[PDB]
Amino acid sequence: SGMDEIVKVLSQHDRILVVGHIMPDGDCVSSVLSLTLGLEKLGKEVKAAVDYKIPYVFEKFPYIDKIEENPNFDPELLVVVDASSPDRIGKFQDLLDKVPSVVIDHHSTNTNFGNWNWVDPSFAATAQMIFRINKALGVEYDSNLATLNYLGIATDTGFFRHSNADVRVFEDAYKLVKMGADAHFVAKEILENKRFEQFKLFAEVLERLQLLENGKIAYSYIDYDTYLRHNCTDEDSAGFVGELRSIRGVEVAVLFMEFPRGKIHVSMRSKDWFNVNEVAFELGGGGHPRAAGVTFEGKKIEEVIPRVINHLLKKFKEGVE
Amino acid sequence: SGMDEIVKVLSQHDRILVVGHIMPDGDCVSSVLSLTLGLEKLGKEVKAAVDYKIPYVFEKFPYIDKIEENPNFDPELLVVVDASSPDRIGKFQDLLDKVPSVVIDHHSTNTNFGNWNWVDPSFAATAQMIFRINKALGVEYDSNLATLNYLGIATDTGFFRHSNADVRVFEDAYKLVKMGADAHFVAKEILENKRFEQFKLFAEVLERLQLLENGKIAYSYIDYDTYLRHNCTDEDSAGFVGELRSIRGVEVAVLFMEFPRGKIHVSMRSKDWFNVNEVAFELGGGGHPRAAGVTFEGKKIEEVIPRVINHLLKKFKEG
Ligand SMILES: Nc1ncnc2c1ncn2[C@@H]1O[C@H](COP(=O)(O)O)[C@@H](O)[C@H]1O
Ligand SMILES: Nc1ncnc2c1ncn2[C@@H]1O[C@H](COP(=O)(O)O)[C@@H](O)[C@H]1O
Ligand SMILES: [Ca+2]
Ligand SMILES: [Mn+2]
Ligand SMILES: [Mn+2]
Ligand SMILES: [Mn+2]
Ligand SMILES: [Mn+2]
Ligand SMILES: [Mn+2]
Ligand SMILES: [Mn+2]
Repeated sequence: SGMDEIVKVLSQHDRILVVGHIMPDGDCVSSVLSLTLGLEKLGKEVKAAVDYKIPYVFEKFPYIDKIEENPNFDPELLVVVDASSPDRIGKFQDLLDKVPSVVIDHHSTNTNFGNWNWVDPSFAATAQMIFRINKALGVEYDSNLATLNYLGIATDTGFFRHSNADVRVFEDAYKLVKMGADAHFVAKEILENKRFEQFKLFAEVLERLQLLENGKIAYSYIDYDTYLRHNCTDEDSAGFVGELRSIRGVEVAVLFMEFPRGKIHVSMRSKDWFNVNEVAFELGGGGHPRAAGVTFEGKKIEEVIPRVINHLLKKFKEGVE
Repeated sequence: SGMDEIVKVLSQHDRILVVGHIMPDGDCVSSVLSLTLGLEKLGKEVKAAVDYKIPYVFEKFPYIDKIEENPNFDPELLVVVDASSPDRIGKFQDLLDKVPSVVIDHHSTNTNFGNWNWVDPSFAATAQMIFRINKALGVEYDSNLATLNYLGIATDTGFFRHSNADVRVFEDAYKLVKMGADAHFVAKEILENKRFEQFKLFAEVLERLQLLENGKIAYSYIDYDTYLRHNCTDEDSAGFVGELRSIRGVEVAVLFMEFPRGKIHVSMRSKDWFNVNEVAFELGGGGHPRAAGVTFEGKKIEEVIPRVINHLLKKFKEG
């Protein structure tokens, strides 16, 4: 239930599979690799897996190839990081009824689906929890491990810009940089790694932009054919919803993205007060008060936009009251 | 010359004018207001001034109205922050050699134009120097002052993305947030304040973009008439050169900007290794190894662009 019990369970087991969530982000990659590498330094037999393509922005990160898509492994323990429910880990959820499982996560809506669960939403990033676990295990950090652990703290705080960038976040980043974390390398690879094609794709996003409530709600969409027409992928749209929120006067931005055909992810970002986690949660997704998402499969975009935006607008009007 | 001597000079004077650089950035606003408010806590009478319009993105920051354009004041001491040469403070350079002056700056190209000069280019932001000065003066921070001092560290590091964001930068950021600096407020005011016209302007920047040296060099330009066509000013283009550097494979991005008519500001940003301060300095400007600029007036943009590109390509191939 707490960190101490997790540390004991990790110490008790040797053959460990560490799994992150599908559609992985920086915190998923950071948490998976930092924990995997920490456990390996203890002499454990460990593999790492995510049931999803690892985005190209991570390709130069040290040990990125340790994260597998199709591991061949007979683990004694499954460790699930940064994933709020079983569906979030893809095909590895079939191991949950077969292999003892640890959950380490910072989502308030975590269903506590492990045999042991350490869930604390006061952390901005699961990577902060892995940091503390590794230290409690006696893991010695080198600069590569510091860099990998810094990654998740940076990405989940929007590089120290989001409402979750509190004193403990800054303290953790300070400690990791002191230990050799390459903060410039992480920013360059995540933020300064844009294919030029992303600009034309985003212009198409701007052209489709709809505004509601005196400009406080902004939403747009990318259909799958538009991805292909622009030689782009959902890896190319990753920062777009944040760019929509950066428009003056916008309080909540919503981006609907169809990739691949028939799979529609909708990203929600809010600025000052509106809880998008409650909207996403009620729609079957989840996240955090200022950043949340839900994924639909087998539905048509003309049907997804009304359902999401109508529910969003309902809650948004209730919030203004 | 060092901080201790500067602190002693500041303590010896009770009527002080603090001045920042023209075309102010977050570090300028942060350093000017942080030092002004710190000195006021010692009971001194302090005015703050910049000979330029304060950008709209600062207008919700606490005490921003303390920065004046036309202060009426008879100071005993002039303190110039974050400014590498007299030209950089506009009309307040007329006070040099009339009011004893202190320079506090982090530019390697600083000409040492004060009576006392503490210049240390190892700092990512002048705001870090002001933070240390306020602590040495015995100032106690509240959350508004911490926010004001955090601002310059954040903007001069590109919100912790530039290569100057070292352990001391993160130590200072941590200590200021511990004292109540509102890191989220700062990021939203500076970065989430974009006019729609800003996106239309950037599209024409993209339409003019050129890549050189196999995609390692990116440059574009905005002429004055294009600002007017999109109902924009230099405030709207402020983050554009950073957006050009974020293109994959680009090592140096350069943006030529004519605003107002007949004034050309050339902005440079580099990623991994190219010393743009050398290029800008040799052209009459200055800055840092990864961020520098130069301003021309009375020159034609069609003659400025080829000459600057020519010099940049020469320096790029050297080292
Ligand atoms: N399909 C989903 N189910 C549950 N939570 C999600 C989902 N998609 C996104 N989230 C959460 O929302 C955050 C950001 O939203 P997004 O950018 O839309 O993925 C993530 O870091 C997750 O915590
Ligand atoms: N006219 C100028 N003279 C000297 N340095 C400049 C000038 N303009 C910009 N810089 C430097 O370039 C850096 C980036 O600002 P800019 O290139 O103006 O966006 C700043 O930190 C300044 O030190
Ligand atoms: Ca669900
Ligand atoms: Mn995640
Ligand atoms: Mn996370
Ligand atoms: Mn999350
Ligand atoms: Mn400055
Ligand atoms: Mn500065
Ligand atoms: Mn400067």
